Amino acid sequence: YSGPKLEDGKVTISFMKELMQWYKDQKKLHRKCAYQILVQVKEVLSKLSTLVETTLKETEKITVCGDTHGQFYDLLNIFELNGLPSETNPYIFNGDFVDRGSFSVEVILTLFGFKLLYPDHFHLLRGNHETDNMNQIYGFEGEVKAKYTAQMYELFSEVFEWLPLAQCINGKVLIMHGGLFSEDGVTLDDIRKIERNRQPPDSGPMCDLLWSDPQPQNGRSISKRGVSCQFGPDVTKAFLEENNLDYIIRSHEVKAEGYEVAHGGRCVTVFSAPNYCDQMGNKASYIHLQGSDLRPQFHQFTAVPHPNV
Ligand SMILES: O=C(O)[C@@H]1[C@H](C(=O)O)[C@H]2CC[C@@H]1O2
Ligand SMILES: [Mn+2]
Ligand SMILES: [Mn+2]
Repeated sequence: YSGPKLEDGKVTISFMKELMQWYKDQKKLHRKCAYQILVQVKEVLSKLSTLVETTLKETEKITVCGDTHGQFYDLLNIFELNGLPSETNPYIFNGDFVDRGSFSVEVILTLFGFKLLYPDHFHLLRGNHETDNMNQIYGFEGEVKAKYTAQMYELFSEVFEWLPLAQCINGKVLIMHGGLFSEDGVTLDDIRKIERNRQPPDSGPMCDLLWSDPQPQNGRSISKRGVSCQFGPDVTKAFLEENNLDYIIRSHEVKAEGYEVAHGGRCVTVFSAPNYCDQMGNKASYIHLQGSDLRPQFHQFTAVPHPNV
């Protein structure tokens, strides 16, 4: 085994560069190294609030990416286009790192490696795919068992339970994978108090955060997904006004251009898996925000070649 090795048990920037090249060339990280990343990132995540609150000073920026779906070569493309994560190049990946794509293991351990490397500047939010149910059906359980073992998969499942559910920047922008709620009156404080270290329930705020979608017309509809709801611009406007918020950013839906701005500016979708499942032909995008100007700046990109699996 001449693969990447942690230095004194810990992730370093040179380990992360070696790991990305290793994965680029389709090689597997040793199980003992994958195990150390998982137990260590579980500990880092378990100390976070369910709502991560982040302050961006006037001169600080952050990049927000949407779903990635084990599209590891597209993830490398993001880092090449936009730079490696660092203290001065922070990132938020807004759920759905795994399932669907064929390199879910490579995506998730690269993201976990950077969460360990820059814990205050690299943020992972839970999506509907970071759950047992989904993973058993849509490929991630299957991939982890093939490359490692069922026991490794059980450990991934436990780390995923500690992923925070939402992030608020400057008390003004709220980010979550799915969207807003099936009921009026939910506050930031209610989100903060969600006991999240579980599989989501079938209904309620934790479910909505991971599963809801915006709709154009006023009101709420029963979701065509079978879980949670669709919420109209009246919902978003009420929620933003009660919580003193400017807009929300969410992901969870494929968009031809890689993004959409709904609800008159108030509900942004960002989606980061270009040519999703090698079939959709969509562009992806990521968002820039800065402390002095939280209006979203969209950066479009397209799919890059990946090994034929
Ligand atoms: O997030 C979702 O549920 C949707 C799909 C999924 O994750 O199952 C995928 C395609 C568009 C969105 O991302
Ligand atoms: Mn989703
Ligand atoms: Mn998704």
